[PDB]
This record gives sequence, C-alpha cells and structure tokens, in this order.
Amino acid sequence: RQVVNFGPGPAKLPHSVLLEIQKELLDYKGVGISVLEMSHRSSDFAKIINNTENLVRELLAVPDNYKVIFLQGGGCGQFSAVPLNLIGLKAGRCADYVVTGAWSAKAAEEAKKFGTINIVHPKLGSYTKIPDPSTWNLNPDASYVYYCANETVHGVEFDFIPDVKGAVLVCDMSSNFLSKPVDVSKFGVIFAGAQKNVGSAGVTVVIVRDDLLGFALRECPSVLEYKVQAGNSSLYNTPPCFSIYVMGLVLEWIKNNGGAAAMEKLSSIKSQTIYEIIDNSQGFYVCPVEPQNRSKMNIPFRIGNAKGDDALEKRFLDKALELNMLSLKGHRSVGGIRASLYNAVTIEDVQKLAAFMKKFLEMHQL
Amino acid sequence: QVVNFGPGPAKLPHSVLLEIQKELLDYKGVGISVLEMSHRSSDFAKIINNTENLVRELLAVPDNYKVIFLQGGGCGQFSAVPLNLIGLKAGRCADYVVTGAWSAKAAEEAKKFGTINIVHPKLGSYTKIPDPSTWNLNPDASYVYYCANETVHGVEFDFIPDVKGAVLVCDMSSNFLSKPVDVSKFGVIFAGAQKNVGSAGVTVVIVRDDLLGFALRECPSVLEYKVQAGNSSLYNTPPCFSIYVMGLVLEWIKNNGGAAAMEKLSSIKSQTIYEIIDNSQGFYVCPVEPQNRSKMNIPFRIGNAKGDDALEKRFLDKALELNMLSLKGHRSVGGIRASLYNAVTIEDVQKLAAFMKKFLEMHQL
Amino acid sequence: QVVNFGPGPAKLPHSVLLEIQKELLDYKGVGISVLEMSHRSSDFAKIINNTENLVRELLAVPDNYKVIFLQGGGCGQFSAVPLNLIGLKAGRCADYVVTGAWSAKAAEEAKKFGTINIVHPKLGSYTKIPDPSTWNLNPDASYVYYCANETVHGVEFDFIPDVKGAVLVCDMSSNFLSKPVDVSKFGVIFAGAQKNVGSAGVTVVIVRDDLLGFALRECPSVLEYKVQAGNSSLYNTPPCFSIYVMGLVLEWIKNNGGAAAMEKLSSIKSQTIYEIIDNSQGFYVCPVEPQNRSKMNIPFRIGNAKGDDALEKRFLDKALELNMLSLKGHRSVGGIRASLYNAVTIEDVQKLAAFMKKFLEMHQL
Amino acid sequence: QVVNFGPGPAKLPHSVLLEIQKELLDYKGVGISVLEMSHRSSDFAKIINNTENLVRELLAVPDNYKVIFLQGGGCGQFSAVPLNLIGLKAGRCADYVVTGAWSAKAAEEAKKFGTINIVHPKLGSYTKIPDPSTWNLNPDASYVYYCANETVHGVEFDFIPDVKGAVLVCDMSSNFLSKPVDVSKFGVIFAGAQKNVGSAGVTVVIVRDDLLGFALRECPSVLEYKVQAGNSSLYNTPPCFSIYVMGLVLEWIKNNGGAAAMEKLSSIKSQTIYEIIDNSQGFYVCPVEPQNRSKMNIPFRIGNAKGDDALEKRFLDKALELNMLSLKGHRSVGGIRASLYNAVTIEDVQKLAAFMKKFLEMHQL
Amino acid sequence: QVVNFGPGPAKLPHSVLLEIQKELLDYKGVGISVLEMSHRSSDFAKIINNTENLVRELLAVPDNYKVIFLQGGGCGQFSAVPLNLIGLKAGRCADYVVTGAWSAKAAEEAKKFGTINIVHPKLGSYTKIPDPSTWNLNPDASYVYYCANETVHGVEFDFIPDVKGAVLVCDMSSNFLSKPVDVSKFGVIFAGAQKNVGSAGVTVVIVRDDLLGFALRECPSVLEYKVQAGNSSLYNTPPCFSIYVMGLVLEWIKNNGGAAAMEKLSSIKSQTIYEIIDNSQGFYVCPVEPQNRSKMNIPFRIGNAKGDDALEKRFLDKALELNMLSLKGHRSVGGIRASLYNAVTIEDVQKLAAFMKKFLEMHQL
Ligand SMILES: Cc1ncc(COP(=O)(O)O)c(/C=N/[C@@H](COP(=O)(O)O)C(=O)O)c1O
Ligand SMILES: Cc1ncc(COP(=O)(O)O)c(/C=N/[C@@H](COP(=O)(O)O)C(=O)O)c1O
Repeated sequence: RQVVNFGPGPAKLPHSVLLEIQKELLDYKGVGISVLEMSHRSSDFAKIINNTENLVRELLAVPDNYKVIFLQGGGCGQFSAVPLNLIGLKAGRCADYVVTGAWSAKAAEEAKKFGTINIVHPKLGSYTKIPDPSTWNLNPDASYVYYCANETVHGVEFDFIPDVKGAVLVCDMSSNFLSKPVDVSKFGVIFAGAQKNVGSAGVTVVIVRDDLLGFALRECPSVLEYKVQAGNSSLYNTPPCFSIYVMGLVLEWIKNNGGAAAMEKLSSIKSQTIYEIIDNSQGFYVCPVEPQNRSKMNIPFRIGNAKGDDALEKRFLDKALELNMLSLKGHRSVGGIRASLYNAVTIEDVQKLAAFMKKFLEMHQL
Repeated sequence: QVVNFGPGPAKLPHSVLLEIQKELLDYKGVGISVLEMSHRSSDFAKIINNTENLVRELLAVPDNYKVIFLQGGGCGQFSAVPLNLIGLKAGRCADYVVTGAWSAKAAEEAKKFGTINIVHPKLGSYTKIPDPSTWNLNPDASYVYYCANETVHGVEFDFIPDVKGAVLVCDMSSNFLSKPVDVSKFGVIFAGAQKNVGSAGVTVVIVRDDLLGFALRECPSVLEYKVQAGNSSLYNTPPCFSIYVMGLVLEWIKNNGGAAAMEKLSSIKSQTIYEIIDNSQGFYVCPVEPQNRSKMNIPFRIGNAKGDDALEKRFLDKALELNMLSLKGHRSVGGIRASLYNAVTIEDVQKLAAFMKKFLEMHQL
Repeated sequence: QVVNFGPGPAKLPHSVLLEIQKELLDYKGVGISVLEMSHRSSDFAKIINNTENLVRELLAVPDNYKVIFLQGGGCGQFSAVPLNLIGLKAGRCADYVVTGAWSAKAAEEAKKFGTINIVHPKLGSYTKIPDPSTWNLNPDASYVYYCANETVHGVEFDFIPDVKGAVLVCDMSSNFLSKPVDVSKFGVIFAGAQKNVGSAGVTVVIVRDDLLGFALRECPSVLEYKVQAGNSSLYNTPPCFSIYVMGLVLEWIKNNGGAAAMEKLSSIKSQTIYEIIDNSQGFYVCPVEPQNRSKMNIPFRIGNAKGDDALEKRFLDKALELNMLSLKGHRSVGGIRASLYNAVTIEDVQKLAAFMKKFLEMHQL
Repeated sequence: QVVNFGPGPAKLPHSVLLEIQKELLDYKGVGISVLEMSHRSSDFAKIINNTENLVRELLAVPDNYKVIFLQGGGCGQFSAVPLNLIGLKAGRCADYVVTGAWSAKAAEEAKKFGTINIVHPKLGSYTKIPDPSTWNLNPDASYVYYCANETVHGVEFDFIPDVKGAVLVCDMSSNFLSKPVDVSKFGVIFAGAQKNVGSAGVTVVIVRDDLLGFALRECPSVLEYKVQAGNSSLYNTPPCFSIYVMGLVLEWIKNNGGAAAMEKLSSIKSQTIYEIIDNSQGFYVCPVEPQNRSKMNIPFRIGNAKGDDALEKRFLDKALELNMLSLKGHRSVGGIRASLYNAVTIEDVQKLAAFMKKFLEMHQL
Repeated sequence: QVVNFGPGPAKLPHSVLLEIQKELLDYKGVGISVLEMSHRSSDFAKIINNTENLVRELLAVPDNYKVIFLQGGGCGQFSAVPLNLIGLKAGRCADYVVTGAWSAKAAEEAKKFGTINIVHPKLGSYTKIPDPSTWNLNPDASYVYYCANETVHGVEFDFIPDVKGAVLVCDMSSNFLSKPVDVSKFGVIFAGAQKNVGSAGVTVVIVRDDLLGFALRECPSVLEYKVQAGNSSLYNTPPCFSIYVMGLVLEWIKNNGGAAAMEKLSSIKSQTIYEIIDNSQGFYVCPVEPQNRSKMNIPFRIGNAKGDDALEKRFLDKALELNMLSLKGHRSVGGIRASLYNAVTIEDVQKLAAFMKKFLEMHQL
C-alpha cells in the first residue's frame, strides 16, 4: 500500500525529486561532497542558487526590475519583515490589511508591533468569502496594502488581483505559489514559504520590486532586510543551502511538467473532482466557502451537517489512515477535514480521495 | 578520496550521510520523507524532542534553561539577542568583547537596538584575547557578549570570563560541543548548526528561563525567545530536515564519547598542525598567541608573516589536486585556513599533516 | 527515456506494462500465463467480465446496450457494421459522413454491401466538419455513419450530430474513452483498442440490443453482433491476451479519473501544442479549423503550408536523437503528426513543446 | 509444477515465456514494448518477415504460395474459405468431409455463401475416417474441404486424400507443424495459432497464389486473401503481439528439430497414453479406430464405452489436486481429453501416464 | 575491511605496512632489503640509533638510563630480570605482585634464580589490584616486580606503586607507550614489541645505568644487560627487521601526538566499550573492578558472569562473519576479549561498539 500524503505544509514532494536527492546525497554530481556539506561561497552552490533564482524568474515571468531573494524565518518571519522593510515607506507608518482568513489575521496582528494597522473592510462573521473590494476603506497615506491570496485553513482564495488604487501591494502566496501564472508587475512584494508548494521547509522566497528597498526600519534584522540580502544575492549569511537545492529540484519539476500554466489547469481538475462530490453530497459533506472564492489548493469541509458529526468525522479520518491517506485532519483551530491539493499531489491521488469519499457517503448517508 | 576542511557548512560524519540517504524516501517505515513530514505530526515530535534531549545530555544543560531551535543562522542571533535582552535594564546598554570579525559583526548589529560599548581598547590585530581584567564593564549594562571561537582569525577562549555577575551571552557557533561547557554560568548560548553539529538552516539557542519577556516590541515573533520557548520551537514551521540532520549528528557525537571525547580529539588534531607550524622555522606563520590558539580553525600564512602569494597558490592548487577541499582562507584575511571540526577525523588531519610536511620539504630555502 | 508519440499502436502506461511483465509466467498465482489460459476457464471469465464492466462504468453504457469484443480491428467493422445493420430497412441504404481518410475508407468498403450515399459534397480539403444542418439525410437509410476523430487529418467532432432519429453509428477508434459519451444517442459504437485503451488484436463494439438480428446471410459468424453478443464474445477463441491488456488499461484510466479526467487532460495536452502553432507566426501550419481540431492527433507542416521538406527532415531527425518516436506524419499527408493519447503524459508533451519552441527559435526567418 | 494439457489456447514453451517477459518493456533495445510497437515500423517488418520465413522454412512452403496472417481465428476461416473460394466455379458449390465437430461447424457455416454437399454418408459416430473411395465428389464443385485433426473427437488424417485433382482446403489448426506436410498438394491451408504454434489472436493462412482473385463481393477486405497477400498481411493493424509470440514458438520448433522432430515427439507422447488405454482391459476406452487416432488430442472415457461419471470425476478431482489442468473432455462429449501439443514435454506426458497407471491400479475391479 | 583485535601479535598501522612493502626490496635506494642488511653496516646503525632516539623522546627517558633491544620476547625477560638483578642484594630475594597470568608466570619463572615471595594473598579471581598498603614488602629483597597491564585478565595499574625505595621492575608489554611514563621511578622497564609498538622478535629493555654488572654467572651474554648495553644492543646479530619495523611504529606514534595522544585515544576507545558493558543490564559482564579496568584489553562475558556458551559462540561467529578477528578470549578465561592497542583506530572500536549494541538488541530478553 503506497502512502497518499495530503500534507498542508510541509507537504508532498514529487517522487522523482526525492529519487534525485537520494541519489546524489553523498556525491552531488561528482563534486565529492554532499549538498549538506557544501560551502555556500563555492562555485558549486553558486550554480544551485543562481539556477533556482533563474527558475523563479522564468516560471513566474518576473520582470527584470524585481529582486528575487531567499530568506529564512518561514512565512511568519515575513509577517515581521514586510512591515520592517516597508511600513516606513510613508511617514505615517500606516498599513492597510485585508483579512480573509487565519493567516491574513495573524499577519495583521504581527504588523501592529511596527505601526498602525487598519483592516480596510468590516469584519467577517466567518471566513467564507472575500469582502467586495468596492467596500474597502483604503488609506491613501498607507505605506502598503497586504492581503493573503490563499487561506490554507479556511479554503478562501483570491481569483483576482485587487485594485488598491495604485498603492504598494503585498501578497502572501505561500499556499498557492506557482499554482497559477501571476502578473508580478501588479505587486510590490510577493513572498511564499517553500514548504507548501515549491519544496521543503527552511527557505522562503520573496519577490521585491527594486525601488522598494531602503525604507527598512533601524530595528529590522540584517538577515531579513531586503536591501541587505538583495545586495548579497541572498548570501549575507549562510542560507539554507539544502532547502534552496531542494527548491530548485521542485521548480525544475514544475517546468518539465508544463510550468505555471499547466499547474493551474491541473489544480482545476483536482479541486473540481472534490468540490463536485461535496455539492452533490446532499449535505453529507459541507463546505461553507462560497463558490467564487473556493480555493483550488485547500478544501476544508465537515461531515453530516454544517457543525460537523464528530463520530462520523472520526470514522472518516480513521478509515482514511488505514488506507494510507495522511494529513486529512483539518487544522486544529477549525477541526473537521482539510484536503490539500498542492502541485505534487497527482490526479491519481485525488482519485483515491474521491473514490473513498463516494464510498464513505454511499455507506453512511441517510 | 576527498577531505573536506570546510569552514561552515562543514563536513558531516559519513555514517550520518549514509542513514539520511537510506531513509530519505521512507523514514523508519512511516511512508514519507522527513522533507514531506509535518512539524505538527507525532513523528516529527519524536525528532525534535530527541534533538533537544541530546543537546541537554551532551552539554549537561540545567533544567532552568530553555533550548529552542530558530531560523536565521548565526547572524540571526546577532539581531535576536539584543531584541530579546537589550531591554533587561532601562539603559538599553550592552557590553561587547571584540576578539575577531564575528564578535565585531555582532557588535555592529547590536548598535541598531541600543547603546553598545566595546569593553576593551580596540585591538591592532585579532591575535590575542584582551585580558579580562582590562575590561571596562558597565554595571548597568543589560548583558555582556563575547564569541568563544573566532572562525576567521583563530582566537578561542579556553575559559569562561568573569563579568562581575552580568548575564553572559556567548557565540559558540564554531566550537559548539567541541568541549564540555558550564552552561550554568551563561545566560544565552547560541550556535549555527552548519559548523560542528548539523547542516545549514537551524540555530540552537540555550536561554535561562528567567531572561524571557524582556523582548522589545519590534522583535519578530519567530525570533522572540519567550514566544518560541512557549511553543517548543513550533510557533511556525521549523527547519524540519535541518533539525532531523542535527539529531543524527548529535547521536554520532554521543556514540563517540560525547563532549569529553570531542575535546580530546580537538587537541590531538589542532596540535598536530600547530607542531608543524611551530617547527617550520618560519615557513608557516600563525599570528595567534599560543594561549588563545583555536583548536577548531587554524589560519596561517606561507613563506612569511605577510604571506608569499605565489607560494600559497601552489599550496591550495596541489592541495586541491590531492582532494583536500576548502583550505583557502577567508577572503578578508587571505592565506590558508584549516577547519578541524568534529566530523574531521584524525586520519584527515594526518593527510593534511603529511602534505604540509612535504610541501615545506620542497619549497623552503 | 523514450517518448512514444505513436498513432496506433500507441503508448501504454508504464504501470500497465509492469504488471503485465510481473504476471507473464504466473497470472495471480494460478500457475500459467494469460497466453496459455483457456477462454472457457473461470480465470478468463473474470478477466473478460471485468473488462466488460469497466467499459460500461467508464462510459456509463446503459443496460439495453451490449458490449462485445471482436477481432478484425477497426477495418473489420467497416464491413461488420454494414453486414449487421444495412438491412434494418429493405432499401439497403446507408448515409455516410466523410470528414477524412478513415470515414472515406469505411464509406467505400460499405459499397460492397449496398448503396452508399455520402451526405455532404466533397470537401476538397479535410479541414472542417460539414454543418449537420446542411446534411442531405435519407429518411429511408438504414443508418448514419461518421468518424468521430480522423487520425490522419486531425478533424474531431466536439458534439453528437443530429441525424433525425436515424440509427447512428460512430467510429471512435482514435478517441475512445478520451471523453464521456452519451451512449443512449448511438446505435453502434466501435473502436480499435490499439489507439487509446490497450493493444492491437481486439475491437470493442457497443450495440443497442434491438439492433441485433438484422445481419445479412453473408456475414461471418465471428463478426455477427447477434451471434457474438449471445455467446458473450466467446463464440470462438477471443484475443485473450489482448482483452486482458485492455482490462489493465481501463483499470488505469479508472484509477486516473475516468473519461471525465481524460477529456480535461487531453485539453491541457492539445492546447499546449496548438498554441505553439498559432503563435508560430506561420512557421507551424495546421489547416484544420479551430472548432474542429482534434485533441488526439495534431498534424502540421513546418516552414509553410505546403511543407518545407528540408526543415521537416531535421525536425524528425533531431526528434529521433531525443527519443521522440513516431512523430512522422501519415504516408498520405506527410509532414508531422503528434498523437496525444491517454497514456501520453503531460511530461511527455512538454518535451515536445520545448523541442518545437527551440526548433522554431533556431530556424524561424 | 503446473502441467498444462490445454486444448487451445494451450501451453507455450517455458523458454518462450521467459524471453517475452524480459523483452516486454524494451524489445531488443529499441526502447518500447511490442505492445506499443507500430505495425509500419522497421522493427515490426523484421518481426513479421521472420515469422513468415519460419513458416515457409519449417513447412517447406513452395514459392507459389502466399503466407498471410489474419484475425478471426479458425472459425473466421470457416467464412473466409467460402467467401474467397466458393466462386471459383460458376456453380458456387463446395464439397465437405465431415469427420468431427469442427468439420460440421465449417460445413454449416459455409452454407451461408453457397450450396454445400457432404461427400460421405452421415456417420453414426465420429470414430473413423470414411474411406476416400466412398466420397461422392462433385466434378463441378469449387473446392473440397476437410479437417486434418478433430480436436474434440481425436480423429486425424495421416495422409493427404485423393480429391480427383480438385483444390484442397485443409483445417490443420490442432496439428499445424506437428509433422511435415506436402504443401504442394493443397490449395488453402489455415490454422489458428493458439493450439500448437503460438497464442490466440492470429491465424496463419497458406494460399496458392493463383487462387487469389475469386473472392465474393461480400467478403470483408480484412479477410480477402488477395487484399492481404498484396499488403503482406498489413492491410490494417495486424495482431502484432500475437505474431511476435508466434514467431518465437516457430523459432523454438526450429531449434528442437523442425517438423520432423515434432512428428517423432508426437509419436512417443501419444503412444505413452494409448498404450495405457489399449492395455487397460476396458478400463480406459478410446472409441476412435486405431488407424485414425489423433496424436495431438486423446479423448477417452473411464469405466465403460459410455463412461462412468463417478469414476471420471474422482479422476479429474485427483488430477487437479496434482496440478494437471484442462483434462476435462469437451462439453459436447464430456469424459477425459488429453491435449499433447508441441510445447507439452515428455516429462509432462510421463506425469500423466504415471497417474493414469496408479489410478487404474486403485479402481480396476 | 578487516578489523584486527589481536592480543599479541596485534595490528600494525596501515601506513607503516605500506612503507615496509614499498621499500622491501630497495630500502631507500641502498639497493638491498633490510632483511639482507648487515647489523654492522652504516645503514643499519642509523636505523637502530633512530629507534633508540624515538623511545627516549616518546617516553622522556632520562640520560642515566640505558635503552637496549634484546631477543626472547617478554617471557625472555621473565628469566633475564632475575639473572641480571636478583644478585643486587646477597639474599637473592625478590618481591612479585601477582595481579594476573603474566605476573604469575613471571613469578614462577623467577624461582629458578632465587627465593621469590609473593607480596599479597592469592586472589580468588584476578579481578582487582591488591591494595598497595596491604603489601608485605621484604626490605632486603633485590627488587620488586609487577605487571602494569595483564593481557589475559584486563587488570591495569593507573599509578606507580610505592615500593619504599626498592628498585622497581615493570612488565609493560600490554601498554608500552600507551601513556606517558615516569621512567625515573623504575629500575628496569621491559615490553615485547609485538603488542603495542611493533612486531614479534624484539624486546625493549630500559635499564638504569647503576644497575648493570649485578648479573649472575649463569646469565647468557645475549641476555645480560651490561653486555648488550656495552655493545649498543649489537653484541650479536640483533633482530634487524624487527627493530626497523619497530622504528616505523614509533615514528607513527610520534606523528599522531606522542604518548599524551595515545593516552587520550585509549580512554576514548576503552570507554566506548565499557559504557556498553555497564549499560548492558547484565548482558555483558566485565568481572574486573572499575578502578582497575584495563584500557588495552577488555575481557567480558555474555548472558551471565559465568558466560552463556551458545550466546558467546554466536557472538564470535557473527564477529568473524563481519571480519572482526581475534575477539575470542584467552584459553584460561574463555568468553570475549577485545584488544585496543595504539594501532586499533576509533573507527575499529566504533564498528565493534555498533555490533555489541545490535547483538544485545537481538538476544536480550
Ligand atoms: C563564528 C561564527 N558566527 C556566525 C557565523 C555565521 O552563521 P550564519 O549567520 O548562520 O551564517 C559563522 C560562520 N562562519 C563562516 C562564515 O563565512 P561567510 O563569510 O559567511 O562565508 C566562516 O567562518 O567562513 C561563524 O563562524
Ligand atoms: C480511426 C481509425 N479507424 C480505424 C483504424 C483501423 O484500425 P485497424 O483496422 O485495426 O487497423 C485506424 C487505424 N489508424 C492508424 C492506421 O495506420 P495504418 O494506416 O493502418 O498504418 C493511423 O491512423 O495511422 C484508425 O485510426
């Protein structure tokens, strides 16, 4: 029985990628050492981190006026780095935030340590929709505007780029990075933790417009300052060498599988398969997210009713584990069930979940 | 062949790399990779808790000391230790002992968060440790910071300095677990894993549990000691594979005799090279005073104290021809540098010893 | 490393070729090969019944439809369809729609068994589908025949044509189970397995149960639907191994999302190649109208519409160096033809996409 | 341990299955399966040519005969033989020699294309070949048909009959290449390959090259001898894998001594069983007159001429317990039947003979 | 791959054996082997003088001591020590400390040359060192003898016992040059080279120069200290090759850090094994008391203190299967004995440590 890994982050990696890492784990391409032993200042690793940046630029069509850097600290680290580097862009130290789920809320709260944060929309009773941009109250003197493209815990995803009336746009794409093409010119800063969609945990990719450097605060750590790191080509200090090497192998895998354009159509096929089972389930599976904001990456749902049948949800997760389908348990803050369908999750995998969901419904529906 | 004298990231034990390779696709039968593993799983809980217990056992860490695993490397703590501690006393003052390039870098970084005073008079050359008595200590300084092993200049403390009861913060990146350490006398110990205990990506921090909460407002949450300690280093996704790698290297250190056996091997390896430099009749020149000579990093010059560039080039070329990697000195000092961390075996240093002996035998006048 | 763009026989899933190899000497532990298995044994009964069940499941074939497995390939049904159905009405007439080479061959073969009226005027170039509303249908015709996907000219139906209540017959040889089909609207569907759902030697035929018993006297017993449906495809020895191979391919299609997912995967594959042609600025020429372009077979020319023989040879030569087999166009059209059947993965097509993009960038004037 | 006495499909040489298994993913280094191989490729031309040459070599087929490989099995030829040859003379009549189940099936099928006349009186039991002197031959008949070996009743011709110079069509399916054959005496020879030369899916048809061009109008083009001979059996996609398998079995026959050695081996094998029957003192009864006994299929009963069902079941149940498969007689006859085709080794017949001897020793009253 | 745990002769450094091999036919260009070198040549004089200088340098032998190389092994000094020194006092009495089989064998041999008195009561088992204050010393005895490291029983002295001024003779064959030695406090130190400093054939004796000339009349000239020291160990033909071999081992010990490094390596190696024995839950049983445990020879039992014969046999069988040689204990004690001399590297000990850990995990209940 082969394992089906629906991991939410860290998540599943392509099997062929794990085969290459295992192959050259003790003698990387004849150099004689491992990537785990490789000096970050050698020519050998210089090609690895340069090829990784070249892949990020190619796959996302990143314009030449954007800097691509690899930092540590994960996504939650960028929750501090974005205000540290950008909240001083305008004297008021004001920043606008769009809270559509748990991770955009966690980021807005963290930004209050560095400036006056304002949520541009009236609070949502439940993270089940994106507030209409026509209802946003945007500060014209705000340094930037922040929003989260894909909410991992709640399954709410933007399928558009919001109009911030010309403001500096900041976006958190950790749970949908390189699942679809992006017009990078519309953004000021894009960041994404690699552990979810483009590699393994340890490294965070950040795409910064080159004219936004140099507004960092005095309290910004040098290792998180965009100007410092973009000047040293992500090599101000020792970067997560192995995680940048793993990321390049996952990026090379996306390119060989059709790039961002193909990942979007595949993400449609996978998410549709599950969403159709839910909508036709006659209430047996309950996804409260509204259809136009449903995420193609994370599909959280309940069983039985809108509040969730705990016994039925316990049998579901237990029968799914004996079938070697891991990490289907929803986030501990919402409970229920969460199916994550990142790039590495194959169509045959979603089919296994889809068949199990149809067989489980035929067996417990009333 | 291949003998890796890397400064950091450095060589890993060949036994460790073999196990990482064996279970990269199916970690101990669970069915997934550690690269694929979730930090909120019970499987990674065993990994990160086993790594913590090894840090506590091998270093004899008291139970009133938190052990957290952060990101950002060494230079991350250059910003993390002031953000977490410079506000311990209202002055926002800190005493810094600059014995080399890494203590100077941390001293410069701390200037972003308060008043930073360098304790001694500025040295002309990082070749000696300013005697602890000539230290201009501030009684109201929030903490005193020094670097146990200066990787670029080869100046290592073989003692714990006296700071008149101040909380002591030490940077042991390039000598972590190379010798037993009295953790009780320290307030905060940090070390980047890539030099002597793991691979690049994760940093060990040992903090006395009564120094949390003095964090400035601008301290990022992933680097705030109080936050990460209260979440067992799981406030956000930690460098899972790096923590798993370190757990195996710590396991290797334990099986070979712990911190007690590492120190004895550190002396054998370091003295083997130092005997060659001292008996070299001026062919090899190491400027460090013998009492402060590092046992991990040995920088020296060839030909003269200023360095014979043409001679040092044939050295590094012939050394590369013999598959001895990363012997080139740091770019700010030049010359040669031999890094003899835990994974570097006695067999390795003997190869470097026989090579330096013959090279001197063929180029000295 | 080989990328198989074969047009029929075509590529099989690597998963399927592996299980066929493992079980070649001892199928499921019964002691013998499938090649040695008797068509009367209880073991082959499970094989052919499962292969019948999968066809009914993956296409949603209603209960009033028979599913049989014949020999003779697709061209066998060019004679078996008239022999079985041209006598539905006493006139011995049949309406045929000639959109390419394979419907043209079927129309000429049917003239041996009756009077055949082609429903539309000659096209001059197989580049479009004549409008079904302009179709000259005979209300006394026994059936209406049409080829859903023309493997040589790349002309595919993206709809079911209205034949005004006439018994409808379709040649789905080259797009069988590449998309869902409303079987209720058809009278007879047939498809050679060697193009999309297995290996050569067997032909699947789907017949409405009231269309049996209209076969002419001259129809062979092994090709009479009524005879073969009455014996469950076992009137004589069936292609046992070829039916077994089909069952594994169908089981592979079911495990990958059924026909619904094949249609969307075929959209990704064909859109990737067709866009390279449209943006080629005349370097790649596909004369088929976009509304009728095939998602399975993409024939095109290089250089200009009539074809540059020099560029088309280097394309096929460099494609052969890269192990991209069977990309040469059919003998009657020449040029290039890429076949993107079910087993052809997205990763395969990307190798073709990168090669066509690089060839254009290197020879475009 | 399994001993396969299958009637058809039958056992294949273990060395053939071993080679098919190892080349199944990468046939002779070309990079693809034969199941994926195009029938128009250089590789398959070499396969189908080698299969034809071995047929011509082992049977010594004269140059004025076409060797074509068809689909539809032997029952397919039951229609292809009349469709191609019943119009040879204007009367459209054919004379048929019914010696068992497969002659009667073929004679009845032929009645769908012309007037068929059995040349001999209806035999009360298929136990003897009517003396060729008794044959009532029509001098205006288009051909004379007879079955060489009746697989169900065990009646075999050990001579080429005299048909007064008429064109002779023979159904050698169950004794093809079990002995040399004077091909020059025949007009059409056909044989399903699943009994003694390969796997199910392909039929070998040897036609004298002047009998081409007499096919009826209703003959399917895939079954027309003239069409297929002009296309080297490549008018449409042929059963590629079956022909590849058939070639390997032909190579195995050639390496084991050709048709001459098969006749010597088939004599030793059938004698081993008949000797048990002839000396069984009525315990085993074989109704066929010994001068017409088949050397390939040995049907018999246990107990008495009509057969004791209680004893025959215990025989088959114990035989199945010993892993001896397909010993049950045909459904229309019941009882026991042993098929001893070329792949059935001498040790296989030795296991059966030792079992029959012990079974006779345990139940003979 | 072979790991040599021999008790004596033991393993030699792989580098030393390589040099012996390379220059076996042409010792440093001279044109002859060492095996052919005349002991009276200028070439061999350089060799034996080199070996003597290395012994003085590594052990810090004061100038008032003679260093001589003799034949006869260690047992040769069991006779040579009484013959040379028992006449130092007219009583012909000598004190012998019996801690194991080698001091016991040395005490018996000493009775041939005088009245020998064992200083303590016979132990029930050679598991500890009798307390030095419990020693019954003869003030009129010529000398006091003891064995520093008992190879058979694993009892080792970690001190220089106070003999109240008497001249002290010590048997250091099992730990010679495994640690710094205060040579001044002894009268005669001897050690067979075949255990920790070379190959069999030669024995080193360190004699204080004021103790020469007390040899009895029956002392052979080749074994008299005054004779050999008077001819620089060249009274007769000395074991030329065994001295040359020994000189390379000494050169190897010097390049690896002298005796101070051999002391640290012995601590790491012995403790790695002892930690497994103390934590074995009685699975491994070392009978020696912790304060007298040898660091060169570790004897233990498996299963219980008396030893499970079947369990220890499967231990030695899998040890041989893993190419770990000479682990079987001495015949008088049985069980397992692991020898950890200077040439036995840490990797060798780690190999054994992992094997002992896995042998326990698969046999312990
Ligand atoms: C003592 C000490 N402190 C901090 C660091 C850096 O850790 P990082 O901040 O994780 O890179 C290091 C790493 N030493 C390395 C740094 O080299 P680099 O200049 O970064 O290429 C070396 O000596 O070559 C260190 O030795
Ligand atoms: C749509 C459609 N219908 C019928 C056939 C005939 O298959 P067969 O009769 O089994 O060969 C085919 C076979 N097509 C193949 C035929 O190749 P061929 O021209 O036979 O070498 C092709 O397109 O190249 C088909 O594509």
